[PDB]
Amino acid sequence: DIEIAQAAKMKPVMELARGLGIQEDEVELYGKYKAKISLDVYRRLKDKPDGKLILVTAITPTPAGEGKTTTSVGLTDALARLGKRVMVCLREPSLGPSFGIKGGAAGGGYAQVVPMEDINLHFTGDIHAVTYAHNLLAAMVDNHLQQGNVLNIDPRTITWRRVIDLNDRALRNIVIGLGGKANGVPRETGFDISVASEVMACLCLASDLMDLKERFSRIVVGYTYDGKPVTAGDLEAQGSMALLMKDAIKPNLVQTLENTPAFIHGGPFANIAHGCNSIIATKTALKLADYVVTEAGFGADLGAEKFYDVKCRYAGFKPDATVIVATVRALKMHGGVPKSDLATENLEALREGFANLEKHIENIGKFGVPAVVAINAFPTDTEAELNLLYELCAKAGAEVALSWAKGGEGGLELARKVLQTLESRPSNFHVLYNLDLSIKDKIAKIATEIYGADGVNYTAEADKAIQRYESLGYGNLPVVMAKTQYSFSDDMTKLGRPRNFTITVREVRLSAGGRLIVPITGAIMTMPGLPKRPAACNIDIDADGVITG
Amino acid sequence: IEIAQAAKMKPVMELARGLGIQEDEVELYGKYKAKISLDVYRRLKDKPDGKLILVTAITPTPAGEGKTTTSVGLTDALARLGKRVMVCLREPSLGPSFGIKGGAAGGGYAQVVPMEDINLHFTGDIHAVTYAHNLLAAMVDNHLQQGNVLNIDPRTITWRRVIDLNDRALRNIVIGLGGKANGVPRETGFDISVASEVMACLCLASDLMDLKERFSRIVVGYTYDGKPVTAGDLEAQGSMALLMKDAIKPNLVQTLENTPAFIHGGPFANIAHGCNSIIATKTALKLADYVVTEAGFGADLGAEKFYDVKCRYAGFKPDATVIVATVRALKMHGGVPKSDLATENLEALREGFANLEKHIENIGKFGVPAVVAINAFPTDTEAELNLLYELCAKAGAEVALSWAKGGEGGLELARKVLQTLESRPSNFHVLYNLDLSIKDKIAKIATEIYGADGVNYTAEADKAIQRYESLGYGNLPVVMAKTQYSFSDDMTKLGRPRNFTITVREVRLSAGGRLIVPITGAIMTMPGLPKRPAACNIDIDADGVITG
Amino acid sequence: IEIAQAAKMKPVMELARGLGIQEDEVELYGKYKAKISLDVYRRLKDKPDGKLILVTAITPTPAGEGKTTTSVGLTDALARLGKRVMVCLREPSLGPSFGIKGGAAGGGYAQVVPMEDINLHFTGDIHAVTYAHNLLAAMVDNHLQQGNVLNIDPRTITWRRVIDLNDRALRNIVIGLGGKANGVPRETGFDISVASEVMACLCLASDLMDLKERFSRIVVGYTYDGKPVTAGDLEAQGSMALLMKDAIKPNLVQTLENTPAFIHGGPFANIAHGCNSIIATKTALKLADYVVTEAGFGADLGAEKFYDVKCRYAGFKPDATVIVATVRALKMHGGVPKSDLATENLEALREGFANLEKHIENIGKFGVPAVVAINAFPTDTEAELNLLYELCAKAGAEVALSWAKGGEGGLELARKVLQTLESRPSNFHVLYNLDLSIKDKIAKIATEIYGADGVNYTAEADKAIQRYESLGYGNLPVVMAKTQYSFSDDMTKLGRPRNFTITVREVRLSAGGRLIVPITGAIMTMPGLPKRPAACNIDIDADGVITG
Ligand SMILES: [K+]
Repeated sequence: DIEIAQAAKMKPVMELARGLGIQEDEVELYGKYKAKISLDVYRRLKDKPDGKLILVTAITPTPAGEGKTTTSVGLTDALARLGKRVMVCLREPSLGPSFGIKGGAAGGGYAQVVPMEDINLHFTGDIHAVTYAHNLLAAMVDNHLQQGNVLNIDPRTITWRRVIDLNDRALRNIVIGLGGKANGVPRETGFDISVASEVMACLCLASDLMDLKERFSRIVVGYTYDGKPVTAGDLEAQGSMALLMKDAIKPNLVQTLENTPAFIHGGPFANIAHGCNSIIATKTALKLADYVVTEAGFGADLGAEKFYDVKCRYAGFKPDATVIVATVRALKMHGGVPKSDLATENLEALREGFANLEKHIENIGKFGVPAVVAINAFPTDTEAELNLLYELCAKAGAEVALSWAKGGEGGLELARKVLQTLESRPSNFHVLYNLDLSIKDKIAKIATEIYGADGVNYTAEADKAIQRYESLGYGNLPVVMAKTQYSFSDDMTKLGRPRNFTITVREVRLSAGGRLIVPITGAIMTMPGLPKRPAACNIDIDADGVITG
Repeated sequence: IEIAQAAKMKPVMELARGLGIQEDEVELYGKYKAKISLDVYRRLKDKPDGKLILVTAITPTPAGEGKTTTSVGLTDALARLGKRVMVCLREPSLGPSFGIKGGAAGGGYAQVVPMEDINLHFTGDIHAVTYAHNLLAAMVDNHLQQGNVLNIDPRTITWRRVIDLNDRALRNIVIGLGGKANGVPRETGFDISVASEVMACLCLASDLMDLKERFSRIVVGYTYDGKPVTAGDLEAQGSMALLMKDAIKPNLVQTLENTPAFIHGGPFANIAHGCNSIIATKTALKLADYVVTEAGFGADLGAEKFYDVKCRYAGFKPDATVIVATVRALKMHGGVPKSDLATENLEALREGFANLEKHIENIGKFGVPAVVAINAFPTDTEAELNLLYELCAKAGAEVALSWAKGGEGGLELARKVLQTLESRPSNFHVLYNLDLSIKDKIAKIATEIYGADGVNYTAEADKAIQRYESLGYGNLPVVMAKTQYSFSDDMTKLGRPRNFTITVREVRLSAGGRLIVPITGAIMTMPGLPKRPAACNIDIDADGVITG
Repeated sequence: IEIAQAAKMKPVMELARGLGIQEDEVELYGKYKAKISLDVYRRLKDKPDGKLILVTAITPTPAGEGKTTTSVGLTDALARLGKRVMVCLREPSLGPSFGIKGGAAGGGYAQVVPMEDINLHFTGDIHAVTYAHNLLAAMVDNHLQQGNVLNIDPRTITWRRVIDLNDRALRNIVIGLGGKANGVPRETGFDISVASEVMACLCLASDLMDLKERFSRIVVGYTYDGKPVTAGDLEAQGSMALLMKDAIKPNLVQTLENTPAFIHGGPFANIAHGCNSIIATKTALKLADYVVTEAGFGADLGAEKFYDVKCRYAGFKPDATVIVATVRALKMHGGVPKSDLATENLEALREGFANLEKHIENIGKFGVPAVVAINAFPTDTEAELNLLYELCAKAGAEVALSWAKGGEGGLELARKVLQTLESRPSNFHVLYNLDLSIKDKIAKIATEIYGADGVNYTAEADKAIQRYESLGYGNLPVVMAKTQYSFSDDMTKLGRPRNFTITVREVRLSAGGRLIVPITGAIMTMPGLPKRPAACNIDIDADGVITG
């Protein structure tokens, strides 16, 4: 009944593949339980329609828990139990978190995909290809200078950093090229955490190997002494990179605890990226199944938004429904209660925190998709609470998910009401904004309509960029708001449903292998720090079995 | 084209069976690559080993060596006569594939396959070492952030970071910049990933429990008192050990002639012994009658080291040894330039012979047989060859045209190898001892093997040794870090230099292994991409590779 | 040419006599420059002071200010009528002389001489501050080298180094690189030398024993606990005090009209009060009936500061005050561009007047008289002037054409200054108090003086204050570090902006003085040479200067 102590019996993925429609020649085994499926599978099944796409998201997250994936998986396993042909598409966790603050499984209890240990570590080697595909560009950028600098790059203008998959602050700000005319040119850079690499973003949005290789060449490394952009294409590097991503362009097949098939592929930041998994693992899921569940980072103001305005936008996807997660406790926090006394009944705070849930319901409504709530179960929650939380959902179908405890069975209810709105309430999907708007215009819609904010404030730095950009052609791309996820505002302290406030964007970045980033506060945290007490200081594989994963 | 050599492989799952391996003791990576578990060895603990055939070579040159190919052709030749044999080789760094290009996994009809997977991600063995090396560092730098609880002096940290690409840029850098919330500023840099110690330990550990132990011996730096700290002191070993949980397993593959190839690990042959893994071969030893391995650089290092290093720890006993040498290679040793190798010559063939001839002598000195080998070549007319033939008046000496005659070419030699590994018995003893003074150890290595009449140590050198021995790391082996293109450090003294001397400028202690004594500027622990990188020329069709 | 103004000076040794100074209380530096000892003041401790005539000005613009000249013309005018008076000015940084060029020591027939010596080495007053600032740092960095005996966290050191040149290069750098024998790596940088605190303290110390004391209060940084360390904590003050032993003496000189000029010290008017030395003037006060000084920037800072700063500590009481303003200057305040100042205009002359008019109001607020002053100009036709004339309906208001009429020009004003410093008496009180909350102090400064309706503080700002007050440095004055080209921080809101607000991003505590609250990016504590440096154009004939 403890998570890691729950890695028992799984069927060979080949068997799972055959049973989905995969041929032997479209599978590349990684042990009896991991497979890389050729992009041919999909390529040959493009004329068949898609199943029903179900996006699961949640309310503004707090340090008081919530649990998105647990539900993502349980819902699946439940749909599977009800006789449905389904799959689950998920992101691959970063290596770093496993040693810093320990690595939890994909969801948990009896709601998780396996093999665990392998998915938190090296899995199928996707993050390394991404780690080197990327780091090779850095290297190639540097070499060019070293070799006379023909393209004419002001090193001091190099925006494309380096990257690694652990947590090293010490790598945040650094100086390179020291030594002499024989060691390159001196400059200031640093490392981010792989998953934050723009290379990981393209992976999760690219069509196939050739669309990938193209984006890779549209990537801006730095600028000339004239301001003119020098791109990765200019360095003739898209060729090599792609080749480093040759095997990483294939989804990875692996199942749940209960043997439902699942796709783990990709996984970026949901503030500096759409925070969704690869589009390819999903579009493949849509053809091999009748129901596809996938989740999206942070709250519904972020992952949700970006899922629709980026992912679905690029792939012509059209969601059929959206399950939204909420807990009794994390709702009473938004209601005002402290983290300390969260276990104590208080229908008031409960009812005031609802405002958080209420807004998301509505927002999810501005996208034209029928929402369904999933009150994640909990020991201390009472009836005088859950009950109020149901009648409080005067809008969308509500239902409790004992998915954690009772495997697919606790998600049975949730499954039945999804199929329910899935049958009577067909979706009318439309992105929140048109691409032919101004950048400050799209930024408002998102913060005016989704964050429920009054308006937006920009800093001089913010302006200058939002224009070197526009006038430079990248003005009609999607906008990826990078703010704090702990609120509908850029102040991580304004819990619940903050009214009468303004967003303040202070810097704006570009991801030519996608679109326009735009951080608010220090949402730049692109490289976490190992806590004073290293979860690694206690990690120790035995002569056979690990301990402290 | 030698990459067009891609053709006809046999499921590894089968071969493992065709060697006797419980399926449950094999993890795949596609149908033609597969990791074998440590339970194989451990379950065949006492069974009979086999014959060792370490194939070293002359003293490298720009004419064309043959360290690898000739090692495989001797497998497609050896086994090609109903013989239970394998090949224990080394995995090539990724970086070089975009710098100067990727070469044959061995050479001609010997190169292990698939070629690509070996020269790239492979079974992701590197990345494990990588992430294990950098996590240690990560913990080092993080620690200081906490309060340098161990009173460590950032300026003494000798533990670098590591990347498997060719980047001059990362060689000398400053990190930890930013302010009380970014960490402590100190200087460091990056070394190529294969030049890692966390790589050596890999090639020289008993098992995934031996590894978890070494690591904890590895020195990150010292305190403000000169008191050595270690990864152990940081409780990393555990974590570290896990990042390696799978890389610790050898890798199975075949040849174009489907012979059971074992490619696991691979370090530097100056700072490191240049031997493939000790677990892959020791496993190989059971799984077959014979085992065709190979060490780093000219027999004056890889060889001299392979012995004192690998064999020592693993109690091995090289029932034989080889040593290649082309015709053109020795002429340069005769003063013959690279542009002056086309023309036949014999007055140089004999002087430049002194080269091949010297190693022969040292080979014997370890108490093991020996045999000559000649990479047959189009310009190697009869005249030239004929002379070489005889000169080898001291032990076996055949011609192996494996490069273009598959196993057939290596036929002649294969017989002679069994021929001498049958009549000529060997009693293995390490040319030196673990108790001699750290200097007397390098000593005996400069004398007999290299050919010097003495070894000097600078101000810097004297202190380190003394520091080490005063600390205890004095009863360790010794890994010569000298150049190689010459028995001596003078990368110019070609052939067989005489009367010289060796001077050991510095000395770096490798806790998880031994003592690295550098003679020249062999600190090029990070190669550099050129003005024409294969990266600017590499692309991948909507189907497959080009210019790989 | 205004440098050709070099002509006819009177031995300083004499002037000192023609003011009553014991020869033994005068050190020379040539016949026309001379340091006066602190014994002068100290020996005339109780004698009668005199009248203070702090000449401030409008709010700076690219049209032409007049902070200086007008200050001297009022001396060549004032004393030009048998009056015991001097001029207490500021010494210009060296650096600027090779960057954008060296300008008149005041302007026209007012500029103190010799011009060159003032804009160069002078009496080497800077270099003393310089070597005193950098020695502290030197000791800071050295200390850590010893064992950071004080458990100091290098990342908290706020004590920069300093050079008197315009170098962008030295702004942000890393030092202490090299290894356990070169020192500890940390980040820092260089600020211009005059922007030193070791300069402020100079202009605001009682005597060479007051100085030796302040210094020891100056914060270098904190320990790993947040525990403030100081130069005192390093036992530097002594040494430091000595490097200054001679700079602590004011400097005597004259005018083209030989009037007793006193040029000693000179800091920044944002991070610092921009006042000349407190010892030079307090000395001047005795040595004469009147004293014509001058403060930094527009009267909203130098002035507002001069008061709260200088006068406060030294118990002074500005028996009067002035404030220049050209005709063209106010029109820009009327929206009139720099290329649109040639044409007469009066509808702007009145709106842009709001500027001059506001300061007038604040001036009064400190409890001291006031008078207007207009730098007469060739394009300042009658029409324009006439309007200005009247508008000043609130107190004295004359025209001073000193620039080209020597003391004669400043005649009109000179009379009116005595005229009002005779009928209009002043009771001096600092616009604020030393006990009010550090915020309420900036508050009252933004309100009345600048003209804001409130002051904001960021996350960063709130902590610092709170940190400081929790440490005790809360009962100090407050030096506004806002831009100046506008009553507010908006370097664009010209004339007299209304309804706005001020936001104080950061707060740097200056132990040897006060609190520096920055509003904008006024951290340009190091100017930068341009693409056409006067250095590339400066040469010196086999005899004398050209392009100086
Ligand atoms: K992956």
